[PDB]
Amino acid sequence: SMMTKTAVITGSTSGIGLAIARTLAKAGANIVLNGFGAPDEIRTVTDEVAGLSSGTVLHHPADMTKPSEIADMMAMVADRFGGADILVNNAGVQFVEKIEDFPVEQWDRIIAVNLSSSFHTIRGAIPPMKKKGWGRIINIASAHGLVASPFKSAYVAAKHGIMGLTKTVALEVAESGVTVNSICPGYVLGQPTKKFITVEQVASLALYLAGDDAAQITGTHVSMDGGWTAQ
Amino acid sequence: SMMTKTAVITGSTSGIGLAIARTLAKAGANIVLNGFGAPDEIRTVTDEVAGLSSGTVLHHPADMTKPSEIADMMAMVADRFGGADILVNNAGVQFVEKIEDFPVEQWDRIIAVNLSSSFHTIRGAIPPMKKKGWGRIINIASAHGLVASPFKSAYVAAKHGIMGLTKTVALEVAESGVTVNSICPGYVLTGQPTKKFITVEQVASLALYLAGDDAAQITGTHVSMDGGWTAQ
Amino acid sequence: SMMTKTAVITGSTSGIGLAIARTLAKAGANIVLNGFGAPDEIRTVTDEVAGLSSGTVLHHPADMTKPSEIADMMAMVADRFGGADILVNNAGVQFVEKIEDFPVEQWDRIIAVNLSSSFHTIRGAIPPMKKKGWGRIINIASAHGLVASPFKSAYVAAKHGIMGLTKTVALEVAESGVTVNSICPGYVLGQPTKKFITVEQVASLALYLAGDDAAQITGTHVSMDGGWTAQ
Amino acid sequence: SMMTKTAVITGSTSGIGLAIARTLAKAGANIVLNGFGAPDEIRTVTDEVAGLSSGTVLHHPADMTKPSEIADMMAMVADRFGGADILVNNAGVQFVEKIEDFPVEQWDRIIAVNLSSSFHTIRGAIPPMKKKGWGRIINIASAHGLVASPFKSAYVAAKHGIMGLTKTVALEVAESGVTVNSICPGYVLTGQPTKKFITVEQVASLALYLAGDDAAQITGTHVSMDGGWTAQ
Repeated sequence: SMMTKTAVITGSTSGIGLAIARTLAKAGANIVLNGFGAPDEIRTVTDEVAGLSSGTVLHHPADMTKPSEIADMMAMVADRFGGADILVNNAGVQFVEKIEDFPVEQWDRIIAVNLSSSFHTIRGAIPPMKKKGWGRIINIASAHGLVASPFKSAYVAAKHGIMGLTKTVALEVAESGVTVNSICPGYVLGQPTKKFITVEQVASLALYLAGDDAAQITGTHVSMDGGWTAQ
Repeated sequence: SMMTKTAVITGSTSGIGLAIARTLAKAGANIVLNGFGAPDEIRTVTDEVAGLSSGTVLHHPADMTKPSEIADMMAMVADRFGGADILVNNAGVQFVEKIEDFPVEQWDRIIAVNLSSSFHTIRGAIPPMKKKGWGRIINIASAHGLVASPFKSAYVAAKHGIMGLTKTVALEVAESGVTVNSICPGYVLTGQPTKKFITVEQVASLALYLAGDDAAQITGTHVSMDGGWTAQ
Repeated sequence: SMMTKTAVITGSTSGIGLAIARTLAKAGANIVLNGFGAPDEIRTVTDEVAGLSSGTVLHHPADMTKPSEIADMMAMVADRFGGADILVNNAGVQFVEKIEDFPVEQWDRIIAVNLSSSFHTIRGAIPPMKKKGWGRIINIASAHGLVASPFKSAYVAAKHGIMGLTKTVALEVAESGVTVNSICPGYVLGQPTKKFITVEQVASLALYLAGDDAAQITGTHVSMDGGWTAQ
Repeated sequence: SMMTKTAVITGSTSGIGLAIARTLAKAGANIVLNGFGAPDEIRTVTDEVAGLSSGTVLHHPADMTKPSEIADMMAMVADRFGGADILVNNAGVQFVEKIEDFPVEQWDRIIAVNLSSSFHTIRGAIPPMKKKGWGRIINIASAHGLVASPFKSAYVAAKHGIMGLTKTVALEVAESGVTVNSICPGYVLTGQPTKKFITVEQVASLALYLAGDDAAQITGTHVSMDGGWTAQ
């Protein structure tokens, strides 16, 4: 179980981030949701996760492109819960175009959400995790964090950077009970397995890396791509 | 829960393999132990594990250097249980010495146990798993499958070899409901920023996960458990 | 030789970038220099490289943090020389501090020079290279583009992203006679070799990847770290 | 210019190894050829290469499966030239078949030629290079040392094995003036976004570079020449 523990999951209003929220909720953790969503959808999902967690579930709308707003969520968490115990970064935007025609606006935007946000999100979560002497940081990347595909430059570039970000931080905090890891999924609903990875599966992996058994797994990436990177 | 499911585990009379044999046993799986040890020890361990599982637990003495013996153990499994559902390769030997003084004798032995044995082991397991449309192959390698170190040449070449084997076999069987992965532990209590020994229970918990149904989309990959070793 | 060919080398006023400029000059290519430097130093070095190249050597002061200024150099090159034939990215800044105390100003700055600049620099160089049906893009990264070290997060993150950037672009332009590659040096004046890599050595590698023999080497990284990453 | 320098090259009676033997020959190096081929062919090739080098060119028939024969060729080199300055492993065999139908016979053969032979080859070369304080070991592997493919299990495990061996030996000899690297070619004209065959001259140019003095700080690493293969 995950009682008293508090989890902050960016991009958790839909798909993977949401699937992760539901599992960590079933296990009794407090969940801070986040991300784009019509008011109707934000309340629906928020009340849905709430009805799973014995703890406190609540949503925060920090735009991952605004480092100031991200500090808000990171600060309100320190206040409300006394620091996040689990930090999973799932916020991610995309855009496909060949580099020589890739909007600079789109580049800066993709790097903000797919890379820099994890920075702002981690730099804020670390201190309380150090003090408490325990922590779990789990970045949701992608196969494109290990290998590339054409016309996805900004994307690919950010997942590779997230790799390096993970490796560094993990070293920095190795001796503090905190682990920093990455999950690289394939096509979630090139893949030898010929099947979509389901958000429920991806979530189970997150759940594992959060357990105390995965204390000695740090600074690494776990590929779940059905044999994608195996070639 | 692994009730009904059968697990073969090489080098499980001690250390990591044993921890994993125990974990799978508590889950209901039949276990086939394998490995070195005096007769007295072999039966002590075999009971130990049996005492946990409501299924059948027994030991096979196949020598990982003698592929025909591996072949027999694999044959016995197919007959007794209709083939292993889970297969974990943990058998491994070591020999430290700079390469120019490294005994050919020793290179040949390490390669046989650390690399070739998984070939012989997998070849006999793939058909049954294919027929049943489900399977789990978990090769216990090391962080040395990713990075190297001086004086462990045969050991390092073997682990890296297992890497390529894992990838390959995964691709071959990706559409048959079988997964094929590798666990890459660091210094285990039988270069680590974590400054803590990896426990055998820890490694076994990772094995238990990959055997589960959730881990069906994890295949042809490695998972380092080295407390940060490879991150640098 | 490299006659009529034009090379653009960011961060080429000192050290590695400069060493590369000197070799491509000895081989008769036009060289566009770039980077920080007192007027005295800019003229000294510019006249030094000039006196090596049978072609035209000239310096451009685009601040790698200003995507608009980078376009300038990329545009003036298309005008003056009809597109850069070789593009090596060597511009790089650094800052050491543990993540939870890492100035956001410093993060954004490091990503600008170490990562985003290569984007702006490449998106501008590609079209003329495609048209001409030949090209060589060589990103100077570092061992930290493959492995990590503590308190160098922004840095590490950028070199890993440069990895992914390289892999993508290389795929995009595979069939156009252009190759995109990365060089990852160790400590240039952890290393089993116990010796500093010299800028002259790093340069020789750049020179090779520029030859026609290295046409089939694309989307890859060449580690020159004296055994650093071998462990 | 490699005048005075001696190069041993396994599997150089054709293909990549031959291209590399030629390149080093034009540079002034003594060459020791090795590999399969009818008698008529062996001497034709040996002349061909000799005709380029002002140094001594000759061929040794060591069978890469018989380590004692490798040992003799290595011994003959130490006596004739006082040890190889450059050593490139290019000998390699293939066998395509899904693993459950993969002949043990064949697994053993591929592993011997593609992996173990470099062990035996390197062990006899390291001492002389150490004494002279300079050396170049260039293992010609493949893109399969990085990624896998179905039905090439022994081949893939062997290349990955060479990877780990290269890393290890590099670390062992890093301070002795010797470098140990790997070239990882793609489809060579004897999955590629470049849609062009890698030529043997191309691969040989990369070998020539790594042998040079400039490439002294490149060690324990791989260089893929696959036109993009591994980038995806």
